[PDB]
Amino acid sequence: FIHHIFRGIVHAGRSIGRFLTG
Repeated sequence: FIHHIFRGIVHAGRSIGRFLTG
């Protein structure tokens, strides 16, 4: 549960950068 939340944050960050990049 706790570890899952941390992993979700990392994936969300990459997704945000992907849209910003292109």
